[PDB]
Amino acid sequence: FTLIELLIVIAIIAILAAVLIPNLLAARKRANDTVVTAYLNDAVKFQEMYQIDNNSYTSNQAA
Amino acid sequence: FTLIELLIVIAIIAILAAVLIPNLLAARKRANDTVVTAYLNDAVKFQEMYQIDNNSYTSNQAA
Ligand SMILES: *[C@H]1O[C@H](CO)[C@H](O)[C@H](O[C@H]2O[C@H](CO)[C@H](O)[C@H](O)[C@H]2NC(C)=O)[C@H]1NC(C)=O
Ligand SMILES: *[C@H]1O[C@H](CO)[C@H](O)[C@H](O[C@H]2O[C@H](CO)[C@H](O)[C@H](O)[C@H]2NC(C)=O)[C@H]1NC(C)=O
Ligand SMILES: *[C@H]1O[C@H](CO)[C@H](O)[C@H](O)[C@H]1NC(C)=O
Ligand SMILES: *[C@H]1O[C@H](CO)[C@H](O)[C@H](O)[C@H]1NC(C)=O
Repeated sequence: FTLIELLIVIAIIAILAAVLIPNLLAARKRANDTVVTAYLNDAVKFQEMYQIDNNSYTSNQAA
Repeated sequence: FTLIELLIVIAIIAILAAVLIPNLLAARKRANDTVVTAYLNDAVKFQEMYQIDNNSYTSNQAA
C-alpha cells in the first residue's frame, strides 16, 4: 500500500461523498405537504363531528 | 573499495535522497479535506437526528 493508491482512495471518497447523498430539502418538502394534507383531512372529520353536535361548522380550532 | 567508488556512492545517495521523498504537504492537504468532508457528513446526519426530535435544525454545535 502506497501514496498513489491512497490518493486514488481519497479521490474516489470525494466522488462518492458528493453523489451518494440525496437532496434532503426536496424529500422533506413532500413529507411536509403530507403532514398538511393529513391534518386538513382530520380537521374535515372534526368539522363533520361538530356539525353532528351543533348543526353548524366551527370557525374556531379549539372546538 | 576506494575513494572514487565511495564518491560515486555519496553522489548517488544525494540523488536518491532528493527524488525518492514525496511532497508531504500536498498529500496531507488531500487527507485534511477528507477529514472536513467526513465531519460535515456527520454534522448532516446529526442535523437530521435533531430534526427528528425537535422539528427544527440546530444553530449550535453542542446540540
Ligand atoms: C366562530 O367563532 C369565531 C370566534 O372563534 C367567531 O365568533 C365567528 O362568528 C360568530 O360570532 C358569534 C359566535 O362567537 C355568533 O353568534 C355567530 O356564531 C358568528 N357570528 C357571525 C358574524 O356569523 C364564529 N363563526 C363564524 C365564522 O360565523
Ligand atoms: C440556535 O441557537 C443559537 C445559539 O446557540 C441562537 O440562539 C439561534 O437563535 C434562536 O434564539 C432562540 C433560541 O436560543 C429562539 O427562540 C430561536 O430558536 C432562534 N431565534 C431566532 C432569531 O431565530 C438558534 N437558531 C437560529 C439560527 O435561529
Ligand atoms: C372545547 O371544549 C373544552 C372542554 O371540553 C373547552 O371548553 C374549550 O374551550 C372548547 N373549545 C372551544 C373554544 O370551542
Ligand atoms: C446537549 O445535551 C447535553 C446533555 O445531554 C447538554 O445539555 C448540552 O448543553 C446540550 N447541548 C446543547 C447546548 O444543546
